Amino acid sequence: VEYRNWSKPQCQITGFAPFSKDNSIRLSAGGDIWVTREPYVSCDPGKCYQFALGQGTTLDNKHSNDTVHDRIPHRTLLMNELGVPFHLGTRQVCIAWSSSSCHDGKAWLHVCITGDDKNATASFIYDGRLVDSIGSWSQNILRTQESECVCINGTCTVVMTDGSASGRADTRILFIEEGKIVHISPLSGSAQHIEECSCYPRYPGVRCICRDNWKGSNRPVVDINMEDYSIDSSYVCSGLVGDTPRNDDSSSNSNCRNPNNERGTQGVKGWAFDNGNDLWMGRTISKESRSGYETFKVIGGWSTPNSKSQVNRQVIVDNNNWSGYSGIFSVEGKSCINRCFYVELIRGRPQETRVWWTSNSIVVFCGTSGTYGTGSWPDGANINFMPI
Amino acid sequence: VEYRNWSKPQCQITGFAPFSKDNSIRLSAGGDIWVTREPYVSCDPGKCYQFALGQGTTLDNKHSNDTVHDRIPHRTLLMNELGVPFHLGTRQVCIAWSSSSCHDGKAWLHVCITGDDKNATASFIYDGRLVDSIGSWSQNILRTQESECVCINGTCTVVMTDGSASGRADTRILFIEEGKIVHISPLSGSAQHIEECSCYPRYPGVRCICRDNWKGSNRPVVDINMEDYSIDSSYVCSGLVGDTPRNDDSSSNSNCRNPNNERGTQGVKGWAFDNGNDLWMGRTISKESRSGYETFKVIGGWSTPNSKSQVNRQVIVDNNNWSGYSGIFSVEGKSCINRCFYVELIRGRPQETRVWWTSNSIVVFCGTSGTYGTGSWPDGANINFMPI
Amino acid sequence: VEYRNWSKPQCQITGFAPFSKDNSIRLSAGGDIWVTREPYVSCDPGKCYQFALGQGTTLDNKHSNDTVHDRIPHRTLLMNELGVPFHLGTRQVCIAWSSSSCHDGKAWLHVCITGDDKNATASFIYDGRLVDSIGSWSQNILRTQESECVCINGTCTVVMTDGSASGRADTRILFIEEGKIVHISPLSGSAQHIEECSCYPRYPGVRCICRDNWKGSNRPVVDINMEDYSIDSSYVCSGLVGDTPRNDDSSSNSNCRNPNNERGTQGVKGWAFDNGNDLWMGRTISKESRSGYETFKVIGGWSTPNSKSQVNRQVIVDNNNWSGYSGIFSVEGKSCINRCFYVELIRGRPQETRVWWTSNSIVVFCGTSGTYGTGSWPDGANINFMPI
Amino acid sequence: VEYRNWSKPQCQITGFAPFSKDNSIRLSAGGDIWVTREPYVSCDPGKCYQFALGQGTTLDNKHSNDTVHDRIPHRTLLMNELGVPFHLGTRQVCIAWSSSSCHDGKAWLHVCITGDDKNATASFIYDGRLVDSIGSWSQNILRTQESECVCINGTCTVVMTDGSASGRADTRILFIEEGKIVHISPLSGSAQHIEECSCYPRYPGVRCICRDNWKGSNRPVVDINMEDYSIDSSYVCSGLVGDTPRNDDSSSNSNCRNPNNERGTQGVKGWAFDNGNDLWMGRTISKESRSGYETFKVIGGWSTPNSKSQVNRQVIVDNNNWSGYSGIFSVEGKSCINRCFYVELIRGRPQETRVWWTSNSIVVFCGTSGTYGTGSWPDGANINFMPI
Ligand SMILES: *[C@@H]1O[C@H](CO)[C@@H](O[C@@H]2O[C@H](CO)[C@@H](O[C@@H]3O[C@H](CO)[C@@H](O)[C@H](O[C@H]4O[C@H](CO)[C@@H](O)[C@H](O)[C@@H]4O)[C@@H]3O)[C@H](O)[C@H]2NC(C)=O)[C@H](O)[C@H]1NC(C)=O
Ligand SMILES: *[C@@H]1O[C@H](CO)[C@@H](O[C@@H]2O[C@H](CO)[C@@H](O[C@@H]3O[C@H](CO)[C@@H](O)[C@H](O[C@H]4O[C@H](CO)[C@@H](O)[C@H](O)[C@@H]4O)[C@@H]3O)[C@H](O)[C@H]2NC(C)=O)[C@H](O)[C@H]1NC(C)=O
Ligand SMILES: *[C@@H]1O[C@H](CO)[C@@H](O[C@@H]2O[C@H](CO)[C@@H](O[C@@H]3O[C@H](CO)[C@@H](O)[C@H](O[C@H]4O[C@H](CO)[C@@H](O)[C@H](O)[C@@H]4O)[C@@H]3O)[C@H](O)[C@H]2NC(C)=O)[C@H](O)[C@H]1NC(C)=O
Ligand SMILES: *[C@@H]1O[C@H](CO)[C@@H](O[C@@H]2O[C@H](CO)[C@@H](O[C@@H]3O[C@H](CO)[C@@H](O)[C@H](O[C@H]4O[C@H](CO)[C@@H](O)[C@H](O)[C@@H]4O)[C@@H]3O)[C@H](O)[C@H]2NC(C)=O)[C@H](O)[C@H]1NC(C)=O
Ligand SMILES: CCC(CC)O[C@@H]1C=C(C(=O)O)C[C@H](N)[C@H]1NC(C)=O
Ligand SMILES: CCC(CC)O[C@@H]1C=C(C(=O)O)C[C@H](N)[C@H]1NC(C)=O
Ligand SMILES: CCC(CC)O[C@@H]1C=C(C(=O)O)C[C@H](N)[C@H]1NC(C)=O
Ligand SMILES: CCC(CC)O[C@@H]1C=C(C(=O)O)C[C@H](N)[C@H]1NC(C)=O
Ligand SMILES: *[C@@H]1O[C@H](CO)[C@@H](O)[C@H](O)[C@H]1NC(C)=O
Ligand SMILES: *[C@@H]1O[C@H](CO)[C@@H](O)[C@H](O)[C@H]1NC(C)=O
Ligand SMILES: *[C@@H]1O[C@H](CO)[C@@H](O)[C@H](O)[C@H]1NC(C)=O
Ligand SMILES: *[C@@H]1O[C@H](CO)[C@@H](O)[C@H](O)[C@H]1NC(C)=O
Ligand SMILES: [Ca+2]
Ligand SMILES: [Ca+2]
Ligand SMILES: [Ca+2]
Ligand SMILES: [Ca+2]
Repeated sequence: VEYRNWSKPQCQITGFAPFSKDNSIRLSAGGDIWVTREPYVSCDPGKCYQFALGQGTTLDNKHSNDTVHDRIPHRTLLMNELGVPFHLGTRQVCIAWSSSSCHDGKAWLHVCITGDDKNATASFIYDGRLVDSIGSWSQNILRTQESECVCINGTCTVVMTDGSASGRADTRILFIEEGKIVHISPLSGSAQHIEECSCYPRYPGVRCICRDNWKGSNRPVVDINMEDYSIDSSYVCSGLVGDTPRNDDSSSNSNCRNPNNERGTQGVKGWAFDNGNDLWMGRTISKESRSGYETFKVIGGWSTPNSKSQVNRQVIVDNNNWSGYSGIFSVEGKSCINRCFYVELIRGRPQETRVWWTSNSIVVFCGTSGTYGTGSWPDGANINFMPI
Repeated sequence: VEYRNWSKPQCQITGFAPFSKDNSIRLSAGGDIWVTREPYVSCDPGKCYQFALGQGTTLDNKHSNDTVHDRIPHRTLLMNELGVPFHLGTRQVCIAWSSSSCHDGKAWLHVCITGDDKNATASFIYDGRLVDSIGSWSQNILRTQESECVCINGTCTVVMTDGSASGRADTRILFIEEGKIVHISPLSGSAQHIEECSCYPRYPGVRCICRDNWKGSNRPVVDINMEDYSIDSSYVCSGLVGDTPRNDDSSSNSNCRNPNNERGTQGVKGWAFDNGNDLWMGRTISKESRSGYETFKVIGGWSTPNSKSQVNRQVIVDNNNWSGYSGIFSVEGKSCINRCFYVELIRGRPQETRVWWTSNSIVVFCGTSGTYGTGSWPDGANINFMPI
Repeated sequence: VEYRNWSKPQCQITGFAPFSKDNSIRLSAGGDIWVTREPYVSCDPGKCYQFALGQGTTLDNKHSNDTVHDRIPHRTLLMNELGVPFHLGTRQVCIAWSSSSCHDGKAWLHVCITGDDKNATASFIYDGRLVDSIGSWSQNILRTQESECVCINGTCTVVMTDGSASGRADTRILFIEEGKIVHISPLSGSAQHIEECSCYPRYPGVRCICRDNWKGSNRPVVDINMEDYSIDSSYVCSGLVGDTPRNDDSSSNSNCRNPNNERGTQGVKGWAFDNGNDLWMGRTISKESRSGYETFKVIGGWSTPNSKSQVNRQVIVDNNNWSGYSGIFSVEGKSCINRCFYVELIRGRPQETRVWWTSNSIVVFCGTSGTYGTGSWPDGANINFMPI
Repeated sequence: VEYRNWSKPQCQITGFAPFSKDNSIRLSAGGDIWVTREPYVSCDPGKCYQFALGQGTTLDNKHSNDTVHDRIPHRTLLMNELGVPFHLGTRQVCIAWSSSSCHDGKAWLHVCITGDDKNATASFIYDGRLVDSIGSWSQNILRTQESECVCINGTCTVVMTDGSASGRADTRILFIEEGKIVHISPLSGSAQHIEECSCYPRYPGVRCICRDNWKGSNRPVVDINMEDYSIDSSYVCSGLVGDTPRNDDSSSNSNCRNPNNERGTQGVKGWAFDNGNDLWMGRTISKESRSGYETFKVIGGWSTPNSKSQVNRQVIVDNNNWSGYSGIFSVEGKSCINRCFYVELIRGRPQETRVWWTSNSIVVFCGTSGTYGTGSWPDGANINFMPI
C-alpha cells in the first residue's frame, strides 16, 4: 500500500448526482439506531465510510432525552461503511464530541476531542493505536473540522480552533505523520474567525472552506502549504454567500478579504470548491434557518469579488425540510479527483418539540461530468410516528 | 483479477433445484426487517448477493404505511449476501427507486435511478465510486431492469426505458466501462414495448427477455451485440406465453415478431432463456393475477412460432400463494454457465388489506443437470400474525 | 489451498473439555433469535462454525407457534461462526429440512434437502454455487446426517436414507467431488437400519456411528472405503448402548453384528468413536427420554462384544435438564486429529407446554489429552420467563 | 507472520489520553445488549478487542435477574473489536466464568475456566481449536487474570490461583506454546496472596501487578522469567497503595516485601507499571468502595519503600460514579511499547437496588508522550431509566 498524493487534476463537473442516503430517523422508529449529529463521509482507496458523533444512546431509549447538547463524556465517533445505518453493531472508534478522520493511503487517522470545556484533550489515533495527544491551548472548547482531514505523501493536516465562538480565537493547523504531530502552524492571512473547516486536496496543497462564527456570513478560506507548513487565508469571493444566517442575495456581499459584517455572528458548517475562476458551493435554502439545501456554480465565484451570476442550481433538500451541517469529501478516480458532499438532516429539538431528542440522517451527492434531473431527498421521517 | 467473458457453453439442464429462501416477512413479525420490493440476485465470481429496493423503513414501523407506492426519495438499493435477510446492518448501496447491478469480474457496477418522475437521474457507481450519470431523455419515469446487468470483457450493458408505460416509449441500451457510459444504442427490431429486462450472457452477446406493458402478453426479446453495439428485438416464439395478464393456454398466441394483442396491457417482470430450439421459462400460475409460480421447457419454444408442447414442469409456488416479479441470473461453473432465477413473493397491499404495508420475501432456484422432486416454497407468513 | 486428507493419527484423549455454548434460548427472551433444531458443528482449516435448521422464524414471533414439526418449506440451513448465536444477520445457506455440511480444504459443501415428503430434492452446493441435485429414490422422506460430512483428497462422502423410519429402508452413500456426485454405493453389511450418521475421518477411510430406528438400541456402524467406494456395516460392540430408548445397563446387550431388539424402535441421533479396542461414546442419561447427557470410555467397547466396563465418565448435562441430538466433528491439530462433539439442548414442546414453540441451544466439548473437573452445562433458560 | 517479542523500550509517557468507551449500559435501555462483568482489552498486531464474561443473557431480559453471582455455567467469554458494544452478533469464544486472552503474533490464545467450584476445568484454545486443559489442583475455584496474558517468542504465560480467597492459596504460573502447556512453575518469593494479575511484557520477561485478597492493601508483584521459568514476587513499594479497601494516604504503608496488614482482606483487580524508579498506577478514588478512578505517577514508587510523592494525576471517573475492575494492556508502536488500561464501570446490584441485574460498561485510556486536559468519563446510565 502506497501513500495517497492526490496528484491528479480535479474532475470537471456539470453538477452532482445522488450517491447515498441512510434513512436513520425513519429506521429509528422501528429499530435500535444511534442518536447522532455532526456526520461526515471519508473514503479509503477502495470504499467510503460514514462517520458521526454518537450521543451514547439509541433513539428509542430514555437516554435520548435532551441530546440537543453538544458535549457530554459519552459521545463517541461512529464509523460504518457508507449506507450502513448506525445500528448496534456500529464501532465506536474513539471518545469524541468533536472529530476529524482521514486515510493516508495506508491507514486511518482519527482526531478525537473530549473532556472538560476549559481543558479538553485531542487524541490522535493512527492504524488502530493512540500515537499522540494535545491539550487545550486557550482553555475554551478545543475543537476541529467535523469532516475529513486530508493527507498528501503521508502527512495529514487538520484545522483546529480553541477560544471564543463569538470573537477572536486561536486557530492552528496541525501536520501529522502516522499519528504523530510533527508541526503546528498558527492561522495567518485575513480570515478573522475559523470554525469547522471543510478541506480538500488541491495538489500540491490543501484548501479549506470554513465557518466564520463572529463577523462573516461569507465563508473563510484557509490554504495550507504542505511543503513548508505556511498558511494563508481569505474569504470566498462570491457575493452569493454560503453561511447561515446571511443577508438576502440582493444585499449580500463579499470582497474576498474581510468578513462582510452581514448577519455575521453564528453560522453553520458548509463547503465550496474552486474550479479556475468559478466556484461550486452548497448552502441552506433559508437565509436564517437550517432548512433546505441547494448547490450551484457561481461564475467568477472564486476570482471576482462579489460575483452573483449563478448557474447549474440543484435542490438537494427542499425548503419545507430540515437540513444542517454539510461538508466536502474527495474521491480519487481513474484520471481525476472528484468532489462529493454530504448534508446532515437534523430532526427533533429545538425545531420539532414533539420529541425530546435531537438526531440526524444523511444524504450524499457526488460530482458528475454527465447529466442529471431534479428531486428532493429530505430526512423523510414523520415526527408524529417517532418515539418521543 | 480478470474481466468476466462468460465464454463457456450454457449448462444443459433438466430443470431447477432449490437454492435459497430468505423468509423476510415471517421474520418481520419478530424482528427489525426492511420493507422492500423489486428484489434480484447477482453473483461475483465467488458468491451470490440478494438485492432489493428498500422503502426507507422497517416493516414493524409506522413508516411502513402505504409503502405500495413505487417511487419515493427514501428508496435505496439494499445488498446482502444471498440468504442474509435485510436486517438493520444491511448496506444501502445507493439511492434508487429502480436499479440494476452486476460484477464485471473486477468490481460491482450499480445503476441507481431516483428523483422526480418527469426528470429522474440515473447514477452509475463502479468500484465504490460515482463514475457517471444521465438524466431523463423522455421526462416520464426513466427506469431500468430490476435485475442483474451483464458484462463481457469489461463492458457492461443495461437496458433502460423512458416514456409511457401504456404506449410507445423510448428504450435505450447502454454500454458501460468501469462505470463510464461509452455508447448508447436505441432499441431496434420488432419489439414494440420494453420494460424490466431479464438479461443473460450468451457469448459473444447478451440476450434479454422483457415485459411488454402495452400490447403484448408474449414477452419481448432484446439481443445486444457487444462487438458493434447493434440491437435486435422480437418476441418469444412460445405459444405458452410468459406475461401476466395473458389468455389461457388454449387461446394464447405468439408469432415471434409482433405483440400478440391478447390482454397485452400491463404485465409483470419475468424471464426465459433459449436452449437450441427449445425454451426454458417461468410464469405465474394464474393467468390474471400474480399468484403461483411455475417453470417448464417448451419444445420448440425458441424457434417455432406458437409452440405449446411443454415438458419438465415444476411448481415453485402453488397457486394458493402470492408471487410477483421474477428474473434470471447466471452463475459460472467449472465447464458451463448455469442459469438461475428468483421469485419475488409479495405480501400486503393491494391483495391483503389487513395490513397497510407492501413488502416481499424471495425464493431462488438454480439450473441442475441432476434430478429433483416436487414442492412449493411460498412466502409463508400468516397475514393475521403481522404488525399492520 | 490444499485438499484435506486427515492423514494424521487420532489424538489420544483422556476425556473432553468445554469448548463452546451459545445460550440461544436464554437470549431469545430478550432478543431476536432464530427458532432452530438439528444443530451441528463443522470447521474449515482455520475455524469452526455452528449450523442448524431454522424454522423460518424467530422465537419471540407468532410464527414460532407449533414449530415442533420437522418439515416445512421455510426451513433453511443457518451458518455462523461457532459461538455466534443465530441472530437476524445469520446467513441462510440453503433451503433444508435435513442437511449435512463439510469443508474439503478448499471450499464448503452443503447437502440440503427440501420439498414434499414423498418426492424431496437434495441440492448439492459447493463453493457458493449449486453443482448437482438428486431426487427421492424411495418416495419416503429423503434424509441425511444432520452433522458434518467428511472429505478426503477432494472427495466428500455423505450418508442418506429414503424409506421407512420403522422398517427396512434404502440407505445410500454418496461420493461428491466439488459438489458433483461421482458415485453412489448402496449400504452393505449387517446394519439393518441407518439414520442420522455421525461420521469422522479415519484415514484412509471414513467411519460413521448412526441411529437404528427400527430394531436396535445399539448404534449401527457404517465404514466407507474412499478408494473403491465399498461399504461395510455392523453395530457398536459395547454392551453399554448409545441409543434412546434403550434397556437398563444391567439388561442391555450388543453382539457387534445385529440390532439387539431391545426397545429398538425410535431413537436419537448420537455418536461414538473407536480408539484401538476401546470406545468413546456419549448418550442421554435417561434410558427413555432425551434428558441429560454423559460421556465415557468403554474398555473393549470397540472390539469385545457386550463389554460394559466403563471409565472416565463425565456429565455434560445433568438429568434434570433436556438434551437432544448429538454428533461428532473432527478438528486437525499440529500432529493429530481431535474428536469433538456437540449436544442439542431442546426446549419447549412437547416436553414443556407453557410455550407453543420448539427450539434449541447447544453446548460443545472437545477431546483433550490433559485433565479436567466436573460440571453441568444445560440450556439454562427459565421456561416461565419465555415468550409463549 | 512472526511471533511477538515485545523487544522495544517502554514508551516514556506523561500521562494517559482517552482511547475508547462503549456506553454498554446506556445502550442496554434501548437495545439488546449482553449482561457482562470482568471485561478487559487485548490487541493483535493490527487492532484491539474488548472482552468480557457474559452472563448468558441480555440486560432487558428476565434472565438478567440476580446476575450479581460470579459463577454459573452459562457464562461465556465475549470478544468484539474495541468499541463495538456487546450486541447479539457478538461471538462467544468459549465457556468461562474466569478468563485470560492474548495474541502471540500469529494467533489468539484463550484460557477459559468453567464448571464446579470444587472441580473446575481450564480449557486452552489456540488458533480456533482446543489444545489443552487442566483440572483444579486445590479444589477451590481455579481462577485466572481477567485481563490479557503475555507472549514472548511463541511462549505465553498466565497466572492462575486455586484455593482460599481469604488465606494461603496455591498460585501457579503456566507457560503455553501454541495452546500446549509446556511448563508450570509454583509461585515463589514474598507475595503471600495472588489474585487477578495484570501482566505486561518487560522484555526479556513478564511483570504482573496483582490483588492480595488476604492481608495486603498494597499490590503484590509477580516477576516471570521466560528463559528458565523462574518466579519472583514482592509488593509494590509505593506508600500510595493500589487496592480497595485501603487506609487513607496519610496512614497507608508498603515495605516492598510483605503484605501491609492494613485493611488487607478483600480487594479489587488493578494495575501499575514501573518506569525506572517511578511507578505509574491507577486506583479507585474511594478508599473503601469501588467508586471513582484516578491515575498518577509516584516518584520513587517502584524503588523506594513507602514513597508518597505523586505527580501527573488524572481523574478518569469522578468519585460520584461507580468504577470496578481495571487492568493493563500493552500496544506495540513503531519505536516503543505503550501501556494502556481499561476501567470496568459496574452498574446495578449490590450498589443500585432499583434493578435486579449487575452489569458493566468500559472506558479505556492509553499512554501518551503528548499533552492532555481533564475530564470524567463515567458509565453515564440513569438507573431510573433502566429495565429492572
Ligand atoms: C430537469 O433537470 C435539469 C437539471 O437539474 C434542470 O436544468 C437546470 O435548471 C436550473 C433552473 O433553471 C438551471 O439553473 C439556473 O441557471 C440559471 C442560469 O442559466 C440561473 O439564473 C438560475 O439561478 C436563479 O434561479 C434560481 C431558481 O431557478 C434561483 O434560486 C437563483 O437565486 C437565481 O435567481 C439557476 O442557477 C440549471 O442550469 C439547469 N441545469 C442544466 C444542466 O441545464 C431542468 O430545469 C429540469 N427540468 C424540469 C422540468 O424539472
Ligand atoms: C416427483 O417429481 C418429479 C420431478 O418434478 C415429477 O416428474 C415430473 O412430472 C411432471 C408432471 O407430470 C412432468 O411435467 C409434465 O410433462 C408432460 C410431458 O410429458 C407435460 O404434458 C406436462 O404439461 C402439462 O400438464 C401440466 C400438469 O402437470 C399442466 O400444468 C400443463 O399446462 C400441461 O397440460 C408437464 O410439463 C415432468 O416432466 C416430470 N419431470 C421429470 C424429470 O420426469 C414426478 O411426477 C413426481 N412424482 C409424483 C409421484 O408426482
Ligand atoms: C473431579 O473431576 C474428575 C474428572 O471428571 C473426577 O474423576 C472422575 O470420576 C469419575 C467417577 O468416579 C470416574 O469415572 C468412573 O470410572 C469408574 C472406573 O474407575 C467407573 O466404574 C464409573 O462408572 C460407573 O459409575 C458411574 C457413576 O460415577 C455410573 O454412571 C456408571 O454406570 C458406572 O456404575 C465411572 O466411569 C472418572 O474416571 C474420573 N476421571 C478421572 C480422569 O480420574 C473426580 O471424581 C471429580 N471429583 C469431584 C470431587 O468432583
Ligand atoms: C488542565 O489539565 C492538566 C492535565 O490534566 C492539569 O494539570 C495537572 O494538574 C494536576 C493537579 O494539579 C497535577 O497533578 C498534581 O501534581 C502535584 C505535584 O506537582 C501533586 O502534588 C498532586 O497530588 C495531590 O493533589 C491531588 C489533587 O490534585 C490529590 O488527589 C493527591 O492526593 C495529592 O494531594 C497531583 O498529582 C498534574 O501534574 C498536572 N499535569 C500536568 C501535565 O501538568 C491542569 O491542572 C488542568 N488545568 C486546570 C486549570 O485545572
Ligand atoms: C463550540 C463552538 C462551536 C462552533 C460555534 O459550536 C458548534 C456548533 C454547533 C452548531 O452550531 O450546531 C454544534 C457543534 N457540535 C458545536 N461544537 C462543539 C465542539 O460543541
Ligand atoms: C413505470 C412503469 C413501470 C413498468 C410498467 O412500473 C413498474 C411496475 C410495477 C409493477 O407492475 O408492480 C412496480 C415497479 N416498481 C414500477 N416501476 C417504477 C420505476 O415505478
Ligand atoms: C423422517 C424420519 C426421521 C428419522 C426417524 O425423523 C427425524 C427424527 C427427529 C426426531 O426424532 O427428533 C427429528 C428429525 N428432524 C426427523 N427428520 C426429518 C428428516 O424429518
Ligand atoms: C474466588 C475469589 C475471587 C477473587 C477474590 O473472587 C472474584 C472476585 C470478584 C469481585 O471481587 O468482584 C468478582 C470475580 N468474578 C470473582 N472471581 C470468581 C472466579 O468468581
Ligand atoms: C425528558 O426529560 C424532561 C426533563 O426531566 C421531562 O420533563 C420529560 O418528561 C422527559 N421526556 C420523556 C419522554 O420522558
Ligand atoms: C395508515 O394510514 C392511514 C391513512 O392515514 C390510516 O387511516 C391508518 O390508520 C394507518 N394505519 C395504521 C396501522 O396506523
Ligand atoms: C398457537 O396456536 C394454537 C392453535 O391455533 C392456538 O390455540 C394458540 O393460542 C396459539 N398460541 C399463541 C401463544 O398465540
Ligand atoms: C427477580 O427475582 C426476585 C426473586 O425471585 C423477585 O422477587 C423479583 O421480582 C424479580 N425481579 C423482576 C424484575 O421480575
Ligand atoms: Ca457567520
Ligand atoms: Ca403485457
Ligand atoms: Ca433405536
Ligand atoms: Ca487486599
